[PDB]
Amino acid sequence: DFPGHFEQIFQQLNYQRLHGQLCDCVIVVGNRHFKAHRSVLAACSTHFRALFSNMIQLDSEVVTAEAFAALIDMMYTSTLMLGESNVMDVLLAASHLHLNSVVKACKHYLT
Amino acid sequence: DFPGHFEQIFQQLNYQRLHGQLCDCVIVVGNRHFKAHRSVLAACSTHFRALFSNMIQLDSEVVTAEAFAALIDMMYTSTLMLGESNVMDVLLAASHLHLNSVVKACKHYLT
Amino acid sequence: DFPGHFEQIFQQLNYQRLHGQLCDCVIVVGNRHFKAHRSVLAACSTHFRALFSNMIQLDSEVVTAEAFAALIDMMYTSTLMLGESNVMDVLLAASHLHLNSVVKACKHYLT
Amino acid sequence: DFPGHFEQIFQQLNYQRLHGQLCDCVIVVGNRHFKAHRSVLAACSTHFRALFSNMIQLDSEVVTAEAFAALIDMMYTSTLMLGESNVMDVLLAASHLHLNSVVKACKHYLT
Repeated sequence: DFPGHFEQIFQQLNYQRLHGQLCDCVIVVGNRHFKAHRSVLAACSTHFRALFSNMIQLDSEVVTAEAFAALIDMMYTSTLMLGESNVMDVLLAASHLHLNSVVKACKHYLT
Repeated sequence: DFPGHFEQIFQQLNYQRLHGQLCDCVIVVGNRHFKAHRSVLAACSTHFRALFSNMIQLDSEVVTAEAFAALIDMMYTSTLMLGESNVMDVLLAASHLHLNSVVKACKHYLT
Repeated sequence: DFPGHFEQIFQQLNYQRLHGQLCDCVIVVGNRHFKAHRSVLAACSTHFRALFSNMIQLDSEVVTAEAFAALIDMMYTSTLMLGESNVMDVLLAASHLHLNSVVKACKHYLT
Repeated sequence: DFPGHFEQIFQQLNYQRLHGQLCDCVIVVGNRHFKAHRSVLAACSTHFRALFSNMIQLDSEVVTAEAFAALIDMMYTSTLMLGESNVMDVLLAASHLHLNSVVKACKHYLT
């Protein structure tokens, strides 16, 4: 086994996302556009996987731009931090996108 | 202009659902099976529409059987009454299923 | 209550009907094929409920293609315009299909 | 922190790799075609990042089909096991693709 392999892969994927490198899709929330790779977005979110199987619009009231950005960062880094976004918005956005690990953790801390 | 036409249609669809008539799909939550029409579930929510486009297995932890039963009753009757359930579970299930009008109503009353 | 919910659902169903999405039956009138959902046709009238208890052929003399198109549009829109059809044709088609609200309106305006 | 998140993501990536879903490239080794995600091959290798800056032709004289299959399985599983190939074949293929963790493991065991 190669511990650390996946972390390096995700670090490179985060670089690519930040610089738009090899990104094959764009998600639009409100007036913000987020770059993403279909293979990761679909692998993490069942809903996105169903949608893919180039621009995807999300409801701007259910999923806010700040909660979305935080969820994407978590998606590629395993670290979820907010700022300009609260717990209720990240919880509902995670539910909307079927990010079950996030939904379970948020439910745990909210209760 | 034929007011009430949609009410009679939904009443008949609900009858069919209760008796398992003309039902082309089943949703399984935990160990409980809910019969449903593919076109109604797809019309009610973007997620079901995308998934359909016979048996669908839902995560029983995120969407409980009671919340699902309440949401399907609402979908076929327009009224969402609770029982063996509460606001937090009906809201989380509505979010999971993209029942945006339910999510908005629940956020309104929860806050 | 959720006013506008049913109108949005029917608008989406009409979209599907026009594009042939998630349609489980075809009605043939004369030399034209009209795609439709079994659950909606059955809900609108007991004639189809009995018939459905893939393709249904209607008599071309009793129900003309224009009257059928007008009524099928009504079924998903609540608006029934004669278009190229005569009132006698929409009357007879409505009677054959037991669309009693249409039959009543036609009788009202036969003079 | 969400332990196990990356493992589930890679499990889904490997599933779709085997089924060829949502994949944007094919690597050809000898006369065998291996479907892959450009974002993952590039993330794991500087060489692929340069190459992608649809179909990639590898030199069958150095990168054999067996070594390639083993290395792609490693990339999508974290566990590298020999198949029909021997250690030298895997080392040479890892070197060609700059999969440094494999090159180091191979040198360790060869020494």
